[PDB]
Amino acid sequence: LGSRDYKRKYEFFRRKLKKQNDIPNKFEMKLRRATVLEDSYRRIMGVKRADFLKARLWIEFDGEKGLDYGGVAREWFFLISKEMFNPYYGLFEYSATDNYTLQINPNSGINPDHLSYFKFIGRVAGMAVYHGKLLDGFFIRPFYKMMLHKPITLHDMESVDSEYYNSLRWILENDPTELDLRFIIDEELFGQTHQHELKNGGSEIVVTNKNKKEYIYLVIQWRFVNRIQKQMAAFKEGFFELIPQDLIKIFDENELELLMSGLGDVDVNDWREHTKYKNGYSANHQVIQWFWKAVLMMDSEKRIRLLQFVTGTSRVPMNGFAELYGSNGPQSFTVEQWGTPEKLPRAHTCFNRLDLPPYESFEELWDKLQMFIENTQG
Repeated sequence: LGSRDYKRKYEFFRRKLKKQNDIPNKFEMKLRRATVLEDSYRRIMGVKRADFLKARLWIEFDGEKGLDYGGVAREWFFLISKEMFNPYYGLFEYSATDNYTLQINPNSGINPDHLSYFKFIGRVAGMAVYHGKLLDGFFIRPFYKMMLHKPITLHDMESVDSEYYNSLRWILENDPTELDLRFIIDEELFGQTHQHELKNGGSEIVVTNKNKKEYIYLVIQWRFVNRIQKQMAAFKEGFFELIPQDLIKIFDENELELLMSGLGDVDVNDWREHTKYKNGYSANHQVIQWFWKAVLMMDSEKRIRLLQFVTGTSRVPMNGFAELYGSNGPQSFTVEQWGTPEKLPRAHTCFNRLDLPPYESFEELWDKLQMFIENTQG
């Protein structure tokens, strides 16, 4: 009973929600479909005080009247999602792993008003979660982490830059001494020569086992959180104008994606037949049987969470698991035999692959599996 429950977190969220003051009866917006994006923007960004946006949504597409408020609302959220999350506009780009999932584009600053647009996006997302509606957008895991104001760590780089991720993993596990590495970008490792110092005089100082974490931190800051800082802060600003920051920290990153993008169920047999196996794992192998038994018995949220750990997101592409993409090119969902039983299973999002040991019992496999889907670090 000391274990996390998503539905409980959700209803608690709801009860804590709807504590507010001086909200009018409704929020009026008249839009034309083709023009929706630029139509919504100046409307929503045009409010005197953000609280108005919390009122029941009254939306009318192209002057159409009388329709069910829920229908027109969810339709609008869908359309406007389709518009915002298109990389065409230059605001967002695709993750290293895998494809459809989005991360912010560091070059979004090309359009000088980009920050305003990010703030707008935050606002409408806030409306989506506030009114209990659904965003069709899906984001890189560190996005959700940054929303919760949580520390960004090496593994989080996995879905940002593959090269950076692998490089920094190697520099983590292996001793940098023999490579004469300094506190500056290394084109040998990172494939780009702009090379500039992370710390003053950095070129002269040598990275060691001692200076490891400092260097990694600086690199992570400069590559990701620094250039993305303004955009993300605008998003969080617009979003927190609706949903309280202290409030949502109830959720971890996965459950948060489940909050914004919603959670559906997942076709099991589909996922099963489209699953590929490695290192001598038959579908008839005992450990595999047990695995799918476990996946079958666990609820929706747990399955989706496992998906989030393996694929890198909660979204299964429409029309099956066969269309599943990862890293560079299309990759099915794969399970590989690795390591000894006392070790926990690991995951690789680039390959959409789950490595698990030959557990000798279904009980053991179960316990280890949930211990994997429930992330408690050590």
